[PDB]
Amino acid sequence: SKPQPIAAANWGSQQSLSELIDLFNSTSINHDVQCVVASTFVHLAMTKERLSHPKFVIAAQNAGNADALASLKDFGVNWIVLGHSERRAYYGETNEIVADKVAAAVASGFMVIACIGETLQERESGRTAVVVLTQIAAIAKKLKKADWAKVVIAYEPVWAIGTGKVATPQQAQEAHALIRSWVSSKIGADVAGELRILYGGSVNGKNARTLYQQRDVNGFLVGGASLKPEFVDIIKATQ
Repeated sequence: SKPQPIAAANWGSQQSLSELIDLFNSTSINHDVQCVVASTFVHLAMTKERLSHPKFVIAAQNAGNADALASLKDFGVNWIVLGHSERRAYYGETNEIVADKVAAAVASGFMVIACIGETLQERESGRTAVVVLTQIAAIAKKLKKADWAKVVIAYEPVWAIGTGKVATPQQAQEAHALIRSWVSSKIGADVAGELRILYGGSVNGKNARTLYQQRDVNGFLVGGASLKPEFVDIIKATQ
């Protein structure tokens, strides 16, 4: 069966966010699911002061240095989201760097959402499987078996990010499927079966269910629509 799903909001005005948090807080969630609200640093005091929902957690984005990591810890932040797939694509950030990162946070005890995926160009040239595998491997290279307990994987192809071009459930299932097998084989079928692999890129409340019905999809990583109330529709889709 599927491990516990995750629905992450990947973060406007304080006002607007507050109305969201109000909305969230008021929501009834009748299932085991873990909600997360990733945001820039600056919004941490607030979200943390307002978010009340038992099923929700807060997390930061892209936290690096040993120091950052310490204060987040010392601020009550326990989760992180590393948007590698985008950094790689726009700025040419290496797979080596996100790996030291995961490694480092994992060691500090954070829960880590690592974002991986391919560019339009790789997608076209049939370079997907390679690119992706290569990304997960670099990561793998720095973790001990037990470290996987704190790791979440987010399949987020550059091309579906803020485009409105959402992978089909097929494409999604396929990459999710590909990542899982690599883990299974190279790490363990235990690790694998308990791994959460989330889909990210143009997810919406209209499209979410079908993506979730897919066998290797365990939830979503939500940008845009996580700023609308429709995000709730997406939380509910995780059943």
